[PDB]
Amino acid sequence: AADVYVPDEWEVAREKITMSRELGQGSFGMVYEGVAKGVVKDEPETRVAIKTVNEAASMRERIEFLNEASVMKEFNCHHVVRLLGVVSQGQPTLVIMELMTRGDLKSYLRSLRPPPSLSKMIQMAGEIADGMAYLNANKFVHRDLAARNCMVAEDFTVKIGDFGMTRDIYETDYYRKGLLPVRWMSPESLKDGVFTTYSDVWSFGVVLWEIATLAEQPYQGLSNEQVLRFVMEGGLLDKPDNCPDMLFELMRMCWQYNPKMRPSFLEIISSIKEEMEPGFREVSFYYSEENK
Ligand SMILES: N#Cc1ccc2[nH]cc(CCCCN3CCC(NC(=O)c4cccc5c(C#N)c[nH]c45)CC3)c2c1
Ligand SMILES: N#Cc1ccc2[nH]cc(CCCCN3CCC(NC(=O)c4cccc5c(C#N)c[nH]c45)CC3)c2c1
Repeated sequence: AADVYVPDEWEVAREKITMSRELGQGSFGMVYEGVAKGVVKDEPETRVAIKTVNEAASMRERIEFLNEASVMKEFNCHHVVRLLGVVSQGQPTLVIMELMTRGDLKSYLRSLRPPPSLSKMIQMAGEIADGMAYLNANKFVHRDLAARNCMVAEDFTVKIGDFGMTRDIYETDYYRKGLLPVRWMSPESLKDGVFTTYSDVWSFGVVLWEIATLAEQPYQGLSNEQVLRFVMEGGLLDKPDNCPDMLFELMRMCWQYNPKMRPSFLEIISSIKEEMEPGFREVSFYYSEENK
């Protein structure tokens, strides 16, 4: 399982993939926009994102890259970016993904700085929580939930997804005392380095705070070590200027010191479902037959 990737029904002929332009450096190599033939039912061609493994990468790194794709083969959720294919024969190694035309949510929020309505903010919150509920139900703990690791579609739908954020402009969101997203981590994760569904919920509260501040750096002014201490000693982020009270109260629930006191993602959605737009009932994990 380690050491080898076996090409399968996800393998795409490299001749069916064309790359048009760069999207940015991912954690294993450059990511491109392009077009893939035959990857979506009833579409002769589909616009896609294309992750690559850099030429200088090691044998082991190629496998890690491929195992990350392998884990997503199981998933099919409206609120999680979809795997579409793999090219593991010859070079370069490629992974083909659903294209999110408006990019990552951190960048998007920052672009709005010289404001999104409460209804808009709630829609984003529910979409993110729904994708996370789906993943957690399928025994997937994310470990790096953050606005930079959510993506925005042409119609503004937010989905869980990323190309690896440790090596580009948000590299300073990680601390290497392995790389740890310390400003997004629960007190218990900061202490013992274990991640759980409960710590994903902590991180979700930070994502709400990002939405409410147009992606300020959490704990701005504190160094990484000062953040570790602050959070482990029971400190919290301040209520953002002009923040709707209902959003801050949700943050506070996510930031219970005791992980067992926090809501689950399903409980979070239950608390805001009345404010979700028409359509959510039809596409969500929460309302689906799978949620049981
Ligand atoms: N290919 C592909 C592909 C296709 C469709 C997709 N839709 C959504 C995603 C991204 C899902 C999130 C995956 N990421 C979650 C954090 C993981 N982090 C680690 O695996 C990890 C590795 C080493 C040390 C630590 C650590 C510590 N200390 C905490 N996490 C890690 C990296 C992958 C996605 C990816
Ligand atoms: N920062 C920021 C920011 C900036 C601009 C934004 N505009 C909208 C949002 C909120 C995110 C929610 C996006 N939503 C837009 C309508 C979509 N709904 C539909 O697309 C739809 C809903 C119901 C039936 C059908 C249908 C049928 N049959 C075809 N489409 C639909 C669902 C996602 C938003 C957030």
